[PDB]
Amino acid sequence: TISVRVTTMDAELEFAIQPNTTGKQLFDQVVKTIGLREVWFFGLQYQDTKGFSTWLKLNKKVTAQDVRKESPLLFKFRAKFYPEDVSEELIQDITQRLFFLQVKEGILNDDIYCPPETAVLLASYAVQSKYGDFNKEVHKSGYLAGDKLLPQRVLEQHKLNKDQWEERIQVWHEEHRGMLREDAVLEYLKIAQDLEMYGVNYFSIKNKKGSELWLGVDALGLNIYEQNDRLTPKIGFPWSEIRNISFNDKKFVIKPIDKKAPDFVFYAPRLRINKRILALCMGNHELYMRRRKP
Repeated sequence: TISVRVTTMDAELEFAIQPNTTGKQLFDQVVKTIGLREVWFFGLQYQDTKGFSTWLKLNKKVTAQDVRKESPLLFKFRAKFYPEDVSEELIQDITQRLFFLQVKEGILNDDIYCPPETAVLLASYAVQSKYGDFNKEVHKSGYLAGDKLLPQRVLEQHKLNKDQWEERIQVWHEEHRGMLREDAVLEYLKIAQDLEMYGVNYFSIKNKKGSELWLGVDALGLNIYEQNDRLTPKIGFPWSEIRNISFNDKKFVIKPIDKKAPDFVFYAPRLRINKRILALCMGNHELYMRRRKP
């Protein structure tokens, strides 16, 4: 058999399979263990040979696939597409604890811009759960010192020593008393889910006349951002307004809907991106559909 191990935002699964197993299968084996049951989001990431992080092929032999040769084998379990409205699409005490971690962890890296004011309300919630209600007896001083709760960026924008900040969080955690470590989260997401960068895979891209910038692919449609205004986009195209897309080596072709509107194409210097940009553009759009017409 094979010596494998599945990794989650919080959980560490281990496994074994004969040299046959495929993605799909494999996939399912974990999603089975973790009682998850809303899987049309998550997927499997792994370290290949070349040196990148990639998404397993459910429909192919993992062997066929070029996993970083070693042992045990190591795989990440990450939600691939995010939901348009968490509140109404997410349902398991687990599915949610599953995004939350991915999301949060991500913010704690400024991988998602987040303004100070709103930076706290989150952490105010990001703790509401971890410690449930506060305790002057349990949560004495230092209690939040062995934790991370704010994006370094925010820290350095204010002349507050670690505790000044902590001192300031305490206060809002207090206010969360009476909250079940469950809605603490939702409320946390319902908060985060509106940040600008939320659930948006990014890609750098080129036009006709050389200019460089960002492609916005996310469970809604697409967005083209200037080199710096990644927050607010400058052009957009929703999954309803696009009939087709694909690439030819380095070209990205997206067909609008009618016949009078030109043909949408841009330029990625790397292919794998296009291979992903597609993969992503698909799923997203596709997901977009069964939603509004099941």
